[PDB]
Order: sequence, then structure tokens, then C-alpha cells
Amino acid sequence: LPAKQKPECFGVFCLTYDLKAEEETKSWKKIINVAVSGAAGMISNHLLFKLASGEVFGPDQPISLKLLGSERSFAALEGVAMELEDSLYPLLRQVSIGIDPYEIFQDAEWALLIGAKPRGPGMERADLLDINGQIFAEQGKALNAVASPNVKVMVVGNPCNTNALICLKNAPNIPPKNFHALTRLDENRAKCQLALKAGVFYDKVSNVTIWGNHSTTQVPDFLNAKIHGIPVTEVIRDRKWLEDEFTNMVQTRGGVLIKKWGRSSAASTAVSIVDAIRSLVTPTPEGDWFSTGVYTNGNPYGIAEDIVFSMPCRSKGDGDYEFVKDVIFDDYLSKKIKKSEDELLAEKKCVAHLTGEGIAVCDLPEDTMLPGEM
Amino acid sequence: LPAKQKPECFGVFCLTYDLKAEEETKSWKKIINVAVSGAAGMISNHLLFKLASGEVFGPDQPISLKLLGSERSFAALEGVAMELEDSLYPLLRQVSIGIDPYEIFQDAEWALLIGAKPRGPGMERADLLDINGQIFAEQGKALNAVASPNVKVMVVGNPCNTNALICLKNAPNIPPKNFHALTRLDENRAKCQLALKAGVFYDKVSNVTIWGNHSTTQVPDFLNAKIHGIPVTEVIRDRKWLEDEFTNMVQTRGGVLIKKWGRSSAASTAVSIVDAIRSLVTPTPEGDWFSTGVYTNGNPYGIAEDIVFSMPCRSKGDGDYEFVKDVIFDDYLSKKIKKSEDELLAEKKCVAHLTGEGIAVCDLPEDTMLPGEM
Ligand SMILES: NC(=O)c1ccc[n+]([C@@H]2O[C@H](COP(=O)([O-])OP(=O)(O)OC[C@H]3O[C@@H](n4cnc5c(N)ncnc54)[C@H](OP(=O)(O)O)[C@@H]3O)[C@@H](O)[C@H]2O)c1
Ligand SMILES: NC(=O)c1ccc[n+]([C@@H]2O[C@H](COP(=O)([O-])OP(=O)(O)OC[C@H]3O[C@@H](n4cnc5c(N)ncnc54)[C@H](OP(=O)(O)O)[C@@H]3O)[C@@H](O)[C@H]2O)c1
Repeated sequence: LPAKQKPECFGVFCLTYDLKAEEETKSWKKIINVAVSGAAGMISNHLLFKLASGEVFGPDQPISLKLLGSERSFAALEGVAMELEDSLYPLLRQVSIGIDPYEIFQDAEWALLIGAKPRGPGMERADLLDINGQIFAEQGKALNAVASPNVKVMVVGNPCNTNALICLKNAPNIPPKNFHALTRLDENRAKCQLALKAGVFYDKVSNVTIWGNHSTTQVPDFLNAKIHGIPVTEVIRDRKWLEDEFTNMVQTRGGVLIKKWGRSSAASTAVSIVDAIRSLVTPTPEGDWFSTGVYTNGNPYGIAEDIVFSMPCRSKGDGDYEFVKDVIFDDYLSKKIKKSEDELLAEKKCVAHLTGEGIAVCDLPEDTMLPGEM
Repeated sequence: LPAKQKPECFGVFCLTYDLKAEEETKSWKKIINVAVSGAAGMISNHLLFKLASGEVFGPDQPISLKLLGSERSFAALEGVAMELEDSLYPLLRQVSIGIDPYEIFQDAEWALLIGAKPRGPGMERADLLDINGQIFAEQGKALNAVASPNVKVMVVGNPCNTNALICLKNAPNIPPKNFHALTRLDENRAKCQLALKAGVFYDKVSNVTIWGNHSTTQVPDFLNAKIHGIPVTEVIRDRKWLEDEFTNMVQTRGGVLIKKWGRSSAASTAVSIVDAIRSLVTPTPEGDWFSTGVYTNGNPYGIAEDIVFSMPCRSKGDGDYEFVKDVIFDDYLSKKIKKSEDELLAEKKCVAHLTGEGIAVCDLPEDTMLPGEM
């Protein structure tokens, strides 16, 4: 539980200048502090450079990276940091690597929590929740204790939704609206599938939203989606497909992707992550929206409270967001969303011992983790 | 030796629109055709998305990717292309994957030839040159036969320098000035090292040039380099270091990098590659320069002709370049450059059977391949 223990910089990033705003590069904004857990993993190995290049926050936004890793993968983190220095990225004003959350999360304005333990060979969902839940329970206290009171936290380590509930549950000082579960890779994969069916390039499909858990209970919402400007429903008139098939296509994208030999969707996920961050740092296009697993309290859809449930949101580009109100539902959608909700509330109970609710009671389906995920 | 055999597109990229310049996105330039060999490898897995994101050619430059792979790694290429489609990159107007150079290199304006066979466990340099030389001999004929008469070719597969000589030697219709050997990762690594020693951030070091082969005979030129605006020589006054140590630090960067467990400098190399391309597509900053293994004919330094020797160049950002004339040399520099030249001319002879010169005569040192390279 550190205090006074500040994070040490990394070679060259220690030799950095004053602060962009007054001598050279006065065009640059004030530096943004970004923390990344799972910093030595594959998604990170992609994400990091996209951040450093200004692809994420812009070309006039000097960045500071605080890479949180783990004992075992420390050599790896040193390596990534070594690649970071040989990249000569001007925006990357400073980087620091370490294994202590209370040190690394120190002053973080964005906490991109990718990284959690992989599903064991014969591991039951409940324990998958327990193990990673603990990691996130801890990172939550750290964030709470030593991070910017308005840290925008973005969770990608599975089970992301619950992992996020836990994180905010252990980080009371931090606004729960700030915690996001990454369902965006799912959104992108779904646009691609709706473009593929309709015979249009993915840049013509929009208003795609994902509801529920980042698991096989999520719902690639085709009812409110649009292609070219008109509801998907009246472009892909094959209604049976949309209901009986669409979902399973997005739901297995990663699974087929992995068949093209063993690599995870690192590059794509790395991309989803930046698109995710941008949807909060950039004003949502007129009439469109993005998907994010966020806290349910305040939602107008009727979804249960006290959980992290992905839903349509729009932003003015300030880090915050608001739920999208102009949306419709039917028997299909309504029942599918409610079915994911059931799952989530069960994980919640199964994770009562890491959320501060009480004794855990697990009754979960060991078949829901998305194909292709580590 | 295809003709009439055109490259088929890939799912979603087949459903693409007209051509940016007249309906929507009239701000966009005319599409650029980019071919990538070794498309399913690690450096590519990084490079590709940087290209697609517009990081390389700009945000108003729609791109077309022609990914050349190999039979064995075809499943992998399908996978990368699958990640490409789930990324929803607007600039990535079209992509096509395949294993035939005469098909894939069809109409290429940029041929980023990363990818060649790795050094065998007990493989002698000569054969390393032979094996990869053949690949490049073939890709050269293809490029020559079916590519844009002004293809800018950028070789990264080792032995890059010779591999490039061979490529242009088998591609007579294509201007030899167009072939580039990637010595940029080396340049970047060296700036980082000169920044580290002088106690300044890498953004204060400039005019670093690399001469010779992309091997342990190259010369991280500290004599013409500058820090803050004044020659490195009068900032890092520890002259013995610059001569006796500097070189070995850059020369082993990859070697130490790999010690931080088994991953190649994929992310960094991916970065060097884009910096390389930009130095040709962007006007070189006033007084600075970049390093590139290019054809020697016309050089004013005294370096031997008919080889690919990295040297200082500047560009107006049109794809072409010119050698930098305002540069000095001393006993140290002069002798070191000449020693790399010796190597190169020996590889040249060792590769006479792939260059159209005659019977090969190999007499090479089996210790020169840079630490950390596959
Ligand atoms: N939401 C999505 O769509 C999505 C997509 C892909 C993956 N995921 C999920 O995210 C998790 C892993 O992501 P991945 O596939 O990218 O794996 P990965 O790149 O291989 O990274 C896994 C990480 O676990 C890390 N680790 C263990 N304990 C940690 C802790 N105390 N703090 C920080 N890092 C810790 C390791 O740390 P080091 O960094 O030190 O190695 C390692 O990097 C999985 O549960 C996976 O299912 C979600
Ligand atoms: N200049 C530099 O500083 C630098 C830096 C790093 C590496 N390199 C050199 O580049 C070469 C490999 O790069 P790497 O480390 O990035 O390896 P990598 O990512 O693992 O890729 C190696 C590739 O060899 C490919 N291949 C074999 N025959 C091919 C052909 N007919 N056409 C197209 N691709 C072919 C494979 O094809 P698939 O794409 O189908 O798998 C594979 O991707 C090595 O010789 C290495 O030393 C140079």
C-alpha cells in the first residue's frame, strides 16, 4: 500500500525536457498520464506504439506511459520499454515500468487495464472470475488511493464486465461512470459482418450497439443498426439471418481467426482499444454512437442496476458520455438483452467476496467465454 | 511468370466504392498501391496497421495493400487480412493476399520487401545470401515485369543490402535509385545511444548517418552527428567511447533486446520502416538527413560502385532523394567505411549467380549478422 513511493523513469525518458507548453512545441497540450496493465503482453505490444505515435490522443498531445507488469514478465516489460526508446516518438515524453499498482497508477488520467490470468485448461468460470477479480480488486484500491480522482478506467482483461464492477467497487473515490468494459472489438467485428452481408464496405454501416456481457450472451443489435442511412432491417431483409445467424458470426469471429494459426486478435484488439478511447476523447458523429460496458445506474433501458452492462453511448469528446435515448426494442432484442443480464447478475454474486457484498455464491455456465480469447 | 493473372481482393475490401477523388472524401489523394512481402510475419503484423491508419502516408491518402506471402504461411496471411477487415480503417480501401509475386506486385507503387528465410542453425553466410538472394532475384523479375515503372522498393529481409542489389539487378526496367536497404532501425538505435550518453532526449540528436552493410561492419557515424545543434564530438568529449564503444552499443542493441526474452524488435523495426518511408514521402528538415542503403553509382564519397551502401540522403518528399554533400571524414571514419565496403563487394561476388555476373565465389566471414535478427 505505497505512499511516498514514486515511479522511477526509464532510460532516455529520464532525460526529458520541461513541459511542452512554453518553449518549443507550444502547439502541444498539457501532458496526459496513461497507465497500462498487462504492459508486456501482445495487445499492449501493439497498443503502446499507437499511443506513442499520437494515433490515439492526437499529434499535439504529449503522453506519459506508466507500464504495470508482473514479476514473471518483468524482463519482457524492460524489453518493450527498450523498444519504446528506440522508436524515437516525440510525443512519448516519459515512460516508467514497474510491478506495483500503487506506484505505477500514481497520477494516472487513463488506466488501460489489459492483462489478467488466462483461462486454465480445466478451469471453471467461477474461479476465472475469482482469480482475475482479485487482480482487479487490488488495482482498484491502488487506482483509488493514488490516481487522478477522474481517471478514465478502461478494462480489457477478462471477464471484463465483472472485472470492471469489482474495480469500481474497490475504488469508491473514483466515479463509477468512469469505468469502461471493452465491448468495442465486438462492435467492430459486427460492423464488418453486417457490411459483408449487405454487400457494402464497413464504412457505410453505423449505429451498431452491443448489449450485455463480453461473452456469448452479448447481443449484436441489428434492429437499431443502419446501413447507408437506413435501418439494417430494410437492407438485409433476410430477417432469419439477423436473428438466427448474425450473432453467431460475430460470436465466433475470434474462434475462426485463431484457426488461421494460434495468434490472438492482438492487432485488432489493439485497434478496438484505441477506437474505444477516441469515442470518449472525440465528439461522437451526429446521430451515431459507440458501445461500452459501463455502470448501469441511471440507464433508461430498464436494465438492472449495480452491474457493468455494455450499451449505446455518445460523447462530446471530454472523456465522459451519456446513454443514447432514441432506440427501439422488440421481443427478440428484449429477451436477448435480459438473458445476458441474467448472466452478469450471477457473476456479480459469484464475485461477492471481491466486491464487498459478502459470501460468494457461484452458479455459472462454463461455456460462455468467447472463442479466440486467451 | 503471370500476365492476365490479376490479384483477387479480400472480404469487404471487394465491396469498396468508386475512388475517393469525386463523391465523398474529395480531400483524399489518389489511392497508393502498396505491396508487402513477408506479409504474415511479425514486423508486418505491426507495419500493416500503421499503414492502414494513415500513420505512414498521411490521413488523406487511401491505401491499397497487396500482401505477398508463402504457401506454408497462407493460413496466417488470411488471418492478418481478417484482422485488417475487423479494424475498420477508412484509408484501407482494398487488400488482396496471395503467394505469387507477378500477381501481388501487380501495379505496386511501393514494395516493402520484409521477409526472407531465417538463418539456419549451422548455416554459413554464403548460403544465407544464396537462399534469400534467390527469393529476391525472383521478386525482382516480378516487380520488373508487372509493377509501376517507378516502384519505390524498400528491402528489409536480410542480407538486405545484397538482397537489394540482386533485386535491382533482376529488375532492369526499374530505376536502381529506387531500391532501398533498410539501415534505419540502426540509425534510430544509434540516436538513442548518443542521447543516452550525452544526457539529452533523443529528439535533440540529429544528423546521424549509417554507412556500409546492415551488419557488424556498418558505421554509426558520430563525427557528422549533432546534439542540440553542435557536433557530437564537442558534447560527448569522451572520444575513446565514440570510437571504441559507441559502435558496439548500437551493434548489440538487438542482442540485448532479445535477452529480455525471445521477441524480435518487431514493433521497433515496424517503426523504423515507417520512418524510412516518410523520409522519402516528406521533405527532409532543413540541414538534417536520413540513412538508406542505396545504389552507389553517382556517390561523391568515393565508395565503390555497383553495390548497395547505406549513406546520408535528403529528400523533397517526392519518393526520390539526393546524397548529402556537406559531410567530413577522418582516419577512423574513412577506414571503417572502407571495411564495410570490403564486405559488401565480397557478398556481391558470392552472389554473382543471382546478379547475372557469373560463377559465384564465396569468401565471407560467418560472424557478421547483427545480434537479435532472425
Ligand atoms: N475484451 C476483449 O475483447 C478482449 C480481447 C482480447 C483479450 N481479452 C482478455 O484480456 C485478458 C488477456 O489479454 P491478452 O489476450 O492481450 O493477453 P496477453 O497479451 O498475453 O497479456 C496477458 C497478461 O497477464 C498479465 N498479468 C498477470 N497479472 C497481472 C497483474 N498483476 N498486473 C498486470 N498484468 C498482469 C501479464 O503481465 P505482463 O504484462 O507483465 O506480461 C500478461 O501480459 C484475457 O482474460 C483475455 O480473455 C479481452
Ligand atoms: N533491416 C533490419 O534492421 C531488419 C530487422 C529485422 C529483421 N530483418 C531481416 O528480415 C528477415 C525476416 O524478418 P522478420 O524478423 O520480420 O521475420 P518474420 O516477421 O518472422 O517473417 C519472416 C518471413 O519469411 C517469409 N517468406 C519466406 N519466403 C517468402 C517469399 N517467398 N515471399 C514472401 N515471404 C516469404 C515468411 O512468409 P509469410 O509472410 O508468408 O509468413 C515469413 O513471414 C530476416 O532475414 C531478418 O534478419 C532485418
